[PDB]
Amino acid sequence: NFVNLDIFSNYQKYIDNEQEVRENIRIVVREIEHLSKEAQIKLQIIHSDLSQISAACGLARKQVELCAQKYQKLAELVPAGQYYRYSDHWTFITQRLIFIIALVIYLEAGFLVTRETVAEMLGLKISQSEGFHLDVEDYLLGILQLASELSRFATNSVTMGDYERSLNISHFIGDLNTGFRLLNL
Amino acid sequence: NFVNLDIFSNYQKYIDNEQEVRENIRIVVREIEHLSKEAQIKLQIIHSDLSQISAACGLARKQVELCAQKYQKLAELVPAGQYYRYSDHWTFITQRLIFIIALVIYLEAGFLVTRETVAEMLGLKISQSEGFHLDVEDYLLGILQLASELSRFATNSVTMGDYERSLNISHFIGDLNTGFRLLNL
Amino acid sequence: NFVNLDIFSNYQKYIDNEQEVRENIRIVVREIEHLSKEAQIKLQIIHSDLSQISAACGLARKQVELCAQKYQKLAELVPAGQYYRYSDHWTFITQRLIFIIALVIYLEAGFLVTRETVAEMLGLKISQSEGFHLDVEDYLLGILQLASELSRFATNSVTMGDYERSLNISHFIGDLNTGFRLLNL
Amino acid sequence: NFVNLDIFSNYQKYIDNEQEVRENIRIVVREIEHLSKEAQIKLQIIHSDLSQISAACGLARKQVELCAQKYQKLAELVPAGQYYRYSDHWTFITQRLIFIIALVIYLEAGFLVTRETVAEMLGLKISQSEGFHLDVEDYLLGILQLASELSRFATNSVTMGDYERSLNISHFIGDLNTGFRLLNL
Repeated sequence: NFVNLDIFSNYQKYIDNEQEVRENIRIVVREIEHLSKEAQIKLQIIHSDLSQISAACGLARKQVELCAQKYQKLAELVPAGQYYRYSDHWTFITQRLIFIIALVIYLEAGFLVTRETVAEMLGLKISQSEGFHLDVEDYLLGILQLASELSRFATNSVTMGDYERSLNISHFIGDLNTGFRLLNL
Repeated sequence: NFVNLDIFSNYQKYIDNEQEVRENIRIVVREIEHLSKEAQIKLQIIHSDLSQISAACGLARKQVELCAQKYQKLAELVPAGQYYRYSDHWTFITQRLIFIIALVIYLEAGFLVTRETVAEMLGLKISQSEGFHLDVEDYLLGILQLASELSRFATNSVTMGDYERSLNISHFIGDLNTGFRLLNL
Repeated sequence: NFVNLDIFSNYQKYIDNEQEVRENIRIVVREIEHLSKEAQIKLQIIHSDLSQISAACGLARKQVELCAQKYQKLAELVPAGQYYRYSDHWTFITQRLIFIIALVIYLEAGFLVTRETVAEMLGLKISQSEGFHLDVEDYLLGILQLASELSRFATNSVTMGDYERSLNISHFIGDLNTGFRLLNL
Repeated sequence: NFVNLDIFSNYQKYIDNEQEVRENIRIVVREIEHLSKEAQIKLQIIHSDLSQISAACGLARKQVELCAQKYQKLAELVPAGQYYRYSDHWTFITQRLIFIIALVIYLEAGFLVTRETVAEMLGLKISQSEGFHLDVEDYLLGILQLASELSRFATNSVTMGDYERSLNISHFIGDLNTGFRLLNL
């Protein structure tokens, strides 16, 4: 009737290390939260004060690459082919970034970003294989945010009386809406 | 060292009955789902085909009172002062109804309903005390839906080219948005 | 196309007050957590040190009535017939108390408590109607805890070598197990 | 103001395929549920009828390898180094199997299995790298189940009066309990 307390002790070695791996991830992603959060807090203004767009974009765009670096400590910190093991840690972060970027470009140049750009722009691989990549589901979900965010924008747009800009946003949203209908539930 | 299996058997009497009380609720609310669900499915059309509004409203408005009746079996089915004990069963239902009604009136007459109306309209008490009532949080949440639904409408509105109706919805949403800012997170 | 911002302002009056009602509940229940938590932390000892039972029971039993008082500020703080509206706040608390009490008595006198006792013991009404009551589902769930806790106890019992006490706990658990089989899933 | 509906159409190609990959997994794991579920349903008997253990073990042990095969369609069905991408599908299944196996051996030979065995026994790699592996967290969690299941067994044991077997289970549980204390919260 025996339990061998080596099977257990020998797992406290693995766990000890896993706690730590999972810790340095938690730590880097902690800054990337922090940075991104402030680009996001700034891009806030477009709802109350149209003039300010330009600068808010400028700032966002600064952060965005101030933290394409962080995605690089993080990058080397993830072992082997084990992205998906941890990917839970940088998914909400990576989504908010896609979203942010996507918003910027739309404000800036009035059209939808490509994954391949957001990729370059964060300094991330376009696919699985060549290294630490940007996951397609994330992209798609960042874009989802965008659409929701623009709806809020079109409505604020009207209350500040930029009636026609509102109408543009709405052409555009309805465009995503059909791009999305082209997919699923 | 004794457990008295009467304390237990005597609770199988209460449980037996509670299962049943909770069952006849579940059953009525099952239809009210069913009915409401179809008003909701019909009012769907306003996004693809503006002409149809009028009829969709007519139908909704039929259902709405086809099931102000159901809220009456349900009404007498709930004992004592125990609304809140079960209220979990008719909360998502009651919310969708507020929402529906609210949408109708806005389409119909272009303004925000009063709780006191939705109340009369479902045949429900305006407050706690005079009997089976319409809960304020529910109302507020039905209205929340509305706002979200109208945003979708303003955007579809533009793709069908009713540019100015779109702009109206947006004045209105922004109106709720300030009514809501007047409250909390 | 009008929203009347009185319908809204007039609800900030109700909400203001509800926040507050819900706040003084949150506050009392905050102590009852605190107290109970310490009886619970003490009754911990029975797993490592059998001698200590007696004192741990003594202490628990002190707390228990040090906070049959709190259930009395709380008591008068809840309006009308609106127990169930808030009952979500004191359910995990009230469960841990039933559990605690139940454990005490079993340790003390080796048998299962009656709801009617836990009731008197916390100074709570035996039913719905005569006032602030002890809810049957809670009781039953406190007892559930008990059974789970005793299983842990029987196993610790054996490692400290009180072989026969272990066997008693097991007669008793198996007794609840049939009391419970007498009910449902 | 343009959305390019190729970026979208080109993703309906990837999604189409992902739905399908994720589908053939869902399908195999559907049987492994089915099989395992029945070994589990049989090993049930040890609580009511001690004689039967031997046969229940025999049966379990049959299933176990009737579905070390399934873990082989599944095996080749998972691409590249993407275990963790899908691993969500076979985690509750793989846990119940570890648990089952672990129970069998304990019943059979009265001691705790090694991961390396459960591995061989399901025909799974001992680590990450040499191929489709058995994840350490899963193992540990299957064992957790075991302990919980044995507690139930020790208590049933006593009601059928095998007093001393009960005491053995309890030495053993308390053994795991210290193996586990040797780890974390």
